[PDB]
Amino acid sequence: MSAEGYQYRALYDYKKEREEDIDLHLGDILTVNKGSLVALGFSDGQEAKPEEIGWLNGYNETTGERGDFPGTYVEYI
Amino acid sequence: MSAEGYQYRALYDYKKEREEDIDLHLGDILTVNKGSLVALGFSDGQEAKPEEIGWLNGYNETTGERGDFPGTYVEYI
Amino acid sequence: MSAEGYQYRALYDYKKEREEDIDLHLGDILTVNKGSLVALGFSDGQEAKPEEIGWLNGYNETTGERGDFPGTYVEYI
Amino acid sequence: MSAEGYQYRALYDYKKEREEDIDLHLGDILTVNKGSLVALGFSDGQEAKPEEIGWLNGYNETTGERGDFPGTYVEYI
Amino acid sequence: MSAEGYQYRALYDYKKEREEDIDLHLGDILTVNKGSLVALGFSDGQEAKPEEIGWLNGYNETTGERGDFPGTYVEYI
Amino acid sequence: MSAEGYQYRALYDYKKEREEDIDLHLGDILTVNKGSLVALGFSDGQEAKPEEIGWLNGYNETTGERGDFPGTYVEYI
Amino acid sequence: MSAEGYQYRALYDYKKEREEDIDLHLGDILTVNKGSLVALGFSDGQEAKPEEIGWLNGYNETTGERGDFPGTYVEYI
Repeated sequence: MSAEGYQYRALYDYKKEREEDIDLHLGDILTVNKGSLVALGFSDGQEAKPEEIGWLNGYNETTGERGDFPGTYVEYI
Repeated sequence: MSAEGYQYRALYDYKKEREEDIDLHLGDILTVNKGSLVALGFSDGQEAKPEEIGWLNGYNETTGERGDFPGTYVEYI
Repeated sequence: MSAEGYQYRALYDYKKEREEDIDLHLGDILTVNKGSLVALGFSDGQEAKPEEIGWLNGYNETTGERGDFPGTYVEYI
Repeated sequence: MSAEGYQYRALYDYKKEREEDIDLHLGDILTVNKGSLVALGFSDGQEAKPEEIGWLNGYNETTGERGDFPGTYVEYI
Repeated sequence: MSAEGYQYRALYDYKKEREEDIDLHLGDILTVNKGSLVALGFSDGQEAKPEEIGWLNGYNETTGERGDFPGTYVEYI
Repeated sequence: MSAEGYQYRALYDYKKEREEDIDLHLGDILTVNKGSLVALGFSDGQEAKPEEIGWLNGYNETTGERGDFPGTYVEYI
Repeated sequence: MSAEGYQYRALYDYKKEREEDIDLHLGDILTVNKGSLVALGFSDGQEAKPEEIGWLNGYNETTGERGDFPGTYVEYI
């Protein structure tokens, strides 16, 4: 198993578990705004994205790309 | 197994589990705005995307690309 | 198994599981706006996309591309 | 198995599971606007797309492309 | 006299001159290409625009806009 | 006289001159390419714009905009 | 006379001169390429713009903007 490169997160997972009778309770979320609000530039104001998912066993991206996003791929063979 | 490159998330998952009788309760989400709001530039105001999914076992993208997005692919063979 | 490149998420999934009698309760989502709102530029106001899906076992894109999006593919063989 | 390239999500899924007697309850979504609203530019106001799907086992795109979208394919053989 | 703003070239010219018996000789321009040439992407090859003007006393634009050019004007009064 | 702002070139010219019997000789320009040339991406090859002007007393733009050029003006009054 | 701001070149010119019988000789320019050339990315190859002007007394821009150029103006009054 090999990895190289600049900024990478390479988890090599090997887990074997028996997990029984778990009760887990999170709680709720409240965001309140009262009053006059002015937001300027790369500001936000009150950015508030509610994402409620149950049973993540795969892959999830919630990707907010806000701005100016260039990308150049260059390969010589 | 090999990986290289600039900013990558290469998880190599191997998990074998038995998971029984789990009760899990999240809770709710409330966002409130009272008052006069002015948003300018790459600001947001109150951006609030509700995504409720149950049983993610595959792949999910919620991708908000807001702005100016160039992309150039260049390959020499 | 090989991977290279600039910003990639290469998950190599291998999972073998037995999962029984799970009760899971999420909760609800409320977004409220009271008052005069002015949104300018790449702002949003209150962007609020409700996506309720059950049993994601495959692929999902909710892709909001808002703005100016060029793309150039160039390949020499 | 090989992958290269600029910004890619290459999941190589291999999952073998037995999944029984799951009860899962999401909850509902409410978005409220009271008051005078002015939206300008690449703003939104209250963009609110309700997508309720059950049993995603394949592929799904909800793609909102709002703006100016050029694309050039160039290939030399 | 007032100026503000992001990237501006505000010349405030005040010149009072007496200019006599000037002899000025520029010379010529030659561009030669020999050989096989392949140009790809936002490349050029040999872009070679000959502009010969005499006695510029006003305004001149030779503007080569090659590509993808969006522009949005937004004004609230 | 006032100036502010981000990246500006504000020349405030006041010049009063007597300029007599000047002989000035520039010389010529030759660009030669021999051989096989391949240009890829935002490359150029041999970009070679010949601009010969005599007696610039006003304004001149030779503007090569090659690529992807968005612009957003946003003003609240 | 006032100036402020981030990166500015504010020349406040006041010049009063008598300039007589000047002989000035520049010389010529030759660029030669022999051989196989490959240029990739934001490379150039041999970019070679010949600009021969005589008697610049005003303003001149030779502006090569090659790439991805966003600009956002935002002003609240």
